[PDB]
Amino acid sequence: GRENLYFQGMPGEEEERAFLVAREELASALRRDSGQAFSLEQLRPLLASSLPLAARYLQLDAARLVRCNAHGEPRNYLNTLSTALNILEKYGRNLLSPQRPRYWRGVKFNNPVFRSTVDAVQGGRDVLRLYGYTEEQPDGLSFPEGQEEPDEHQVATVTLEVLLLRTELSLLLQNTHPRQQALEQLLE
Amino acid sequence: HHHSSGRENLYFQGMPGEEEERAFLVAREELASALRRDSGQAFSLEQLRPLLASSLPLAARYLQLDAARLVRCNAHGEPRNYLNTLSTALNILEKYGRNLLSPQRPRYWRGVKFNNPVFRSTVDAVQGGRDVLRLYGYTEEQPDGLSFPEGQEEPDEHQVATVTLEVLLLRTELSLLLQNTHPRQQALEQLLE
Amino acid sequence: HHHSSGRENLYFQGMPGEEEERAFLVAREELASALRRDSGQAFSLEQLRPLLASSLPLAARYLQLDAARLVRCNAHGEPRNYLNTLSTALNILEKYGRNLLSPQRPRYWRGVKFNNPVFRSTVDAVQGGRDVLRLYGYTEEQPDGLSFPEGQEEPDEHQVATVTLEVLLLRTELSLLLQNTHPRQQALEQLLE
Amino acid sequence: GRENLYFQGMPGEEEERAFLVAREELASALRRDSGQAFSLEQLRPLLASSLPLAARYLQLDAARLVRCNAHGEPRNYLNTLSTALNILEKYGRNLLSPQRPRYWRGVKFNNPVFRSTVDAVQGGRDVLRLYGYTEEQPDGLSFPEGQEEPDEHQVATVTLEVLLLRTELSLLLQNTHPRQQALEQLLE
Amino acid sequence: HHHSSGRENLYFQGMPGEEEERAFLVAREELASALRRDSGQAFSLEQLRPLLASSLPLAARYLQLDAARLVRCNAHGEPRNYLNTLSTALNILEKYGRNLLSPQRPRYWRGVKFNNPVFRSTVDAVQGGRDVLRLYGYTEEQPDGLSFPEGQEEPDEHQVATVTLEVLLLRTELSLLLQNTHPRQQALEQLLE
Amino acid sequence: GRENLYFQGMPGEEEERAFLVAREELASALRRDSGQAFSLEQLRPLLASSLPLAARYLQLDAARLVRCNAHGEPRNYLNTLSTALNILEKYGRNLLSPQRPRYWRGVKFNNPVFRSTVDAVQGGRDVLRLYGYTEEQPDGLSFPEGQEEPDEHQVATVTLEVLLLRTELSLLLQNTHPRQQALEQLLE
Amino acid sequence: GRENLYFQGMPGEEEERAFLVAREELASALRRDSGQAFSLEQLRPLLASSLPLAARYLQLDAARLVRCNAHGEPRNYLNTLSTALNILEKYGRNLLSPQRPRYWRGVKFNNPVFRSTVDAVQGGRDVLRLYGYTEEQPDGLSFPEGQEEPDEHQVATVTLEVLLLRTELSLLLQNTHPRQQALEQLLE
Amino acid sequence: HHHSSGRENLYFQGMPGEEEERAFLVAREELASALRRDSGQAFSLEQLRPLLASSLPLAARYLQLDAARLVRCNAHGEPRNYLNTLSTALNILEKYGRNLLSPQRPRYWRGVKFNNPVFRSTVDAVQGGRDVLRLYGYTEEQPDGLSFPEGQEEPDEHQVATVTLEVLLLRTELSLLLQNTHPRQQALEQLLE
Repeated sequence: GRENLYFQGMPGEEEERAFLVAREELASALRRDSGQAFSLEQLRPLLASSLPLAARYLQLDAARLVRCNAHGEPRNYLNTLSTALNILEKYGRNLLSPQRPRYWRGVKFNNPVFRSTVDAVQGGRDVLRLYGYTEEQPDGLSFPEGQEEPDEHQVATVTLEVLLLRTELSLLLQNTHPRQQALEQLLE
Repeated sequence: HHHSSGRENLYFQGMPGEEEERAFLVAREELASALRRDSGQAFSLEQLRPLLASSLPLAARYLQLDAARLVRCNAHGEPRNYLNTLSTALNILEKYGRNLLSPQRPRYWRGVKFNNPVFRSTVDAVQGGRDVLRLYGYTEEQPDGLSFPEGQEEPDEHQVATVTLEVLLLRTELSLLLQNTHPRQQALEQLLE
Repeated sequence: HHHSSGRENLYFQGMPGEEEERAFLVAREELASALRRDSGQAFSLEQLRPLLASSLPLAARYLQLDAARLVRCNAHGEPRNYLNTLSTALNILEKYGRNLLSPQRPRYWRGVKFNNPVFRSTVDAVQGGRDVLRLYGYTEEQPDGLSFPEGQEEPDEHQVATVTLEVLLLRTELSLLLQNTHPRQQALEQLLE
Repeated sequence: GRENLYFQGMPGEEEERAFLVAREELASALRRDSGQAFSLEQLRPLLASSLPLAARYLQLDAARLVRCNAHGEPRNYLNTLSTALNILEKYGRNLLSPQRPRYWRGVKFNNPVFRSTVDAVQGGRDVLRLYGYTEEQPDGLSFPEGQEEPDEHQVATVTLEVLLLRTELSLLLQNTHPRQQALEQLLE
Repeated sequence: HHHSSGRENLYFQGMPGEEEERAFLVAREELASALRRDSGQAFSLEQLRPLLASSLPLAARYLQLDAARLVRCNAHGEPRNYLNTLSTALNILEKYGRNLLSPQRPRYWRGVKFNNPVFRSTVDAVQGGRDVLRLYGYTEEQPDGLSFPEGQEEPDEHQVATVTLEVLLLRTELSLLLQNTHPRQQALEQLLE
Repeated sequence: GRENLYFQGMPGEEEERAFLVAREELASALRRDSGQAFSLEQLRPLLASSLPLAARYLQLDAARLVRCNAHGEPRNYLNTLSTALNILEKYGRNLLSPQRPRYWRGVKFNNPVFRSTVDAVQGGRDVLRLYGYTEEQPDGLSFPEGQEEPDEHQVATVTLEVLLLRTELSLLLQNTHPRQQALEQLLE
Repeated sequence: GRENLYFQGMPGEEEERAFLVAREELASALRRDSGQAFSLEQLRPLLASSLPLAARYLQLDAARLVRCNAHGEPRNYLNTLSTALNILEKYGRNLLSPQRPRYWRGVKFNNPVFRSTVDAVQGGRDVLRLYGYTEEQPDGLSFPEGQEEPDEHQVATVTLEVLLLRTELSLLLQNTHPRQQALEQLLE
Repeated sequence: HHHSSGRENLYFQGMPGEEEERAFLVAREELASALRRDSGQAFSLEQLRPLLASSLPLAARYLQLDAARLVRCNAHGEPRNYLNTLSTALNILEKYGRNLLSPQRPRYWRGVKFNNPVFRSTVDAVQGGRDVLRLYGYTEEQPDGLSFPEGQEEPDEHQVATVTLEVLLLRTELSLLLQNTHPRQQALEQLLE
């Protein structure tokens, strides 16, 4: 689309450029409209990529999220982990809203949605840290006092990766994922 | 493929053993936020009734507005009458609140004059009317009227939205009483003490 | 200077001794009407929770949809799993409903084919899935699939809105169960009988 | 406005033409947007008129509504009667909506809003009759079976007169009505 | 990656040796179509000037409206005056046209009464005023006024848009004359014969 | 409307308060939407006022505009003067636009619309001065270099008075003005 | 998207179903908004398909359009043929507009855009025939008198195929087409 | 009851003996302003043709863009071809301009890289392509590409709108040439010198 007019050519790395450009395109679309839904076809460059997990998820520790939460059958762990990711995706999008939630600056561990979704997976809390919720309280997790606003680029990057990971996990539950062994790439 | 988990609901602390209260407070913020998005936002009965029908104490429902005093001290004659007198005041007080949230505030938003004819006949017709203006930010009292502090450039959006919501809720309550359709059989008595 | 008295609330009969039920039914119509105004209308948790949190019997909450059967007969393994399996089906069933309310219906709206890959893996994955399609109007069964009667030019808007609302409510319920935030501690058990 | 370009001249009846034209203008504005609010200045030709009550309210039996419900002080009767009129105005506007209420065809006497507002005044039920709710049941009042739609001109006329009467009653409670003895014109 | 080739421009026949005329006629249809899309559409000077600045004969520019007669027969006194008198009439005649294109026509759109005070003082103040109404469809003459044929359910959209456009163009012309900014030095004379 | 909730009461000056409040209301409506049209009924408090010309036009020297340009019959002078006012009203409204004309800072005497409309009346140039075009060049008239923006309240006040004066002059041409001798009030 | 919920499964023909479903999806999107632009990623199922030309273009005689107009180098013929297709695409879209061009019923051979674009390629006229312009005049080509409206499904099918063919021809000029020898598939 | 007198037309100096030029310049500003209001604004043939059909010299029509050089220096082979090659470049150059007017600029708007694949194949395919980027503000040349000055926080809206308009006009011209519908019989030759 647009970002493609500005990203540097990458001779001999055409598949990686295509990835990097798409990522940036969708990051910008989230910043323009945080409530926006993306189609499978819009995500395709990011889903079909042969690139390794370490290079597709730059912020999000996807390896530790799946490996540390593969309890029982894939059908079990997968449902739990995508319920957490769904909630996490909302935390990210909400931070890019033109009118953020009044109490956007803090998440509380005792919060009823949080306690049973995000906090049901190891690595969940870390993801909020990636959004900017970097300060520890006994009560929960918060943005630094002096930070007046979210880093919208950081938020969009993480939000995109969260939604991407969830999408991947959904196509596996469907038995519909492009990469033939995408679970084995994530689990080992 | 999304979970049903609200929006403000994600940030408000848990309140174990107080789930109806928490649900009320979260619904309350969403309506306050909606007024901040659009100062002219109208709310339907179905959006307000779940807030009004909760069994909570009055002190739990009305955090800024002193609803007890507004009802009790103006309970002159029959409810058929003073509820209308009060509704009229509350109605005008809501406009004062919404106007402060408007993208283009009234030129003269900084002050309210006691000899203003609408104010005189509606809001100043009831005890507590001035206090509500105070809650919006009209805290500096001249003999001429009430005004915002000279130094303060803007109203406090959150505070104003809050007070405006509560003004609106209570007027809804009085209005349901007038229609004998308030969901709580004892709603008036609770307001009188 | 208006009274707070709803809209559909003005036409529904009184129900003395059944005020919570009546309030639920009125809130239910408004959401159904909203889907008819806009087939893509999203509803917030605060709009749906007051419908879900009522103590009413299941037969009082679900007038068209057979929610008991949908939950009970597909309760295979652990709720963590079959609630997701059911949610996935309900989600797709909601799209079928909304699509029938769309100002431009899918070209092929008149029929659903059993070998359709989305249908096969989602809706046909659960008992009761076909019955729901039947409720939308897909009442004529070929061996190929289900379809609307040849003679019938349009879907029944009210019926479709109704069923789509209920499909949506139940999926909200399952979703609140998955999040351990359903307002009723016994909500699952009620659905299982 | 617009209707003024079409209404016939009325030599020697300039004040009555002005009334008739305004009425029609506002009737049309209700038909275009049934949820629309009118300002005191928009209603002025209809409020300031010296014309007699019989000629300002053509459908609405305003005389019988005020005279039959003047219980106690004006402050009392006036509040009750304007609460009824407020509800009646909603019944009218709702019938001119682009998506009418599902059960628009019938009003039920046991309806909780109806029972304590409209049915609190003698003449209340008649007003619904003027909207088209002409068929009697023990249960309530209904549009004839064969009538597929409201008469939008009849509905707008009555809706306007209802709102006009209520507005008048409001300016008296305010002690703000243009005609010096508008209550005496209505009560005798 | 699209070619710049207009829209109505794709359907109008070629006119070799008459390219400026054809371009005028195509621009004319687009503005007529725009009035049909939105009866309140305002047009800027830049949209109208290219139509007015063409060297075409008057009979080539005004296909329905008899602009010659409107200017010539009402040329009483000085242009400073009668151009205003004419503009006032044309202005009202444009409202009559636009109103017939409105999604909700004036209740009384079917007839115009000669004793109507606006009509009397504006449109009936000039020769040709009635003829223009005739062009819109008010073809049946009573002694009371002019009206559409009883049988005819709707105005002719295309005809009305056409006439309304021309009424508008000419009033633009008179207005440019009043401002000494008409692009043609001889524009008045052309209208007088 | 809204401004009425804030303007001070004026015991014994009810007709002047009504004027002052309406003026302010319409000034604000111009600032919200500079392209907005006003109805005769919206202008009525400002047209029907018995208040003297000196108190109805506070910025605009209406006396000098009409008296100095009454050439020939009223029909003549009136048409010329309302053509000037129409153009002047555009200069005012344009300054309250959310995207002002690129060259809003300067008006040029040789400008073709200006030369034959505004500059056809004595007092025309002064009106632009009232909008903020206070600096003299041989070429035209300009806003001071250091002034980054129009005084939107000054602009709205003058714009309103311009439109009001033009409206008055239009109702006289119509023989339709509320005050029986409004021309004599303006001309002497 | 939506149409995918209704199209019949096609065991052993997954690549053809994917094509057929996408086609129908985009046909519907054209019918909803005839002025709408499609992205390369939206067209991908239709561009990347290994399916034969005869099965990708069902109405549009793509074979005869390219083979009969390969004059000179590909760079030449390709530019000419995509200029024709661009114009043809407008004729199709215009027929699906909510307010069709006034003279939509007829195309004239002497029309200046037509004469030098569409009529510059053999097969051009046939494409209009596919839109419904089936009746021959010496003057041009027209819809049958009795046909009150376009067949919006026929129009959308042809419009889509036109835009698809043009898109293909554009990616060849770019040297960017997915199929390695897409010109050889079209030319022989 | 308004006069037809434009908007930008009220501020531009008079130009006696140069009325067609002045009218062109005023129409030009309005389209530039329209791009500033909405960076995605599409313009119809009828809005652009009156600018293109004027007899003015090329130096009078193209104030920023060096249209002569763009056409002349890339006139390789036949117009059927190089006009397409040029149109493709101009098309991409217009996106670069509009993107700088967007309410949310591309994250990487500050720089254009010469090895960028779209740039390489389209804009860098023609002499003058880089100069146009320079006109938008990409004035600092690295070996990597072109970029805005580090210090400059925003593009120059007016300049960018101007250049983008001209890029658009010329591409319209080339497009009319390709369709043999340019209003001036000699339009190509004028561009070649």
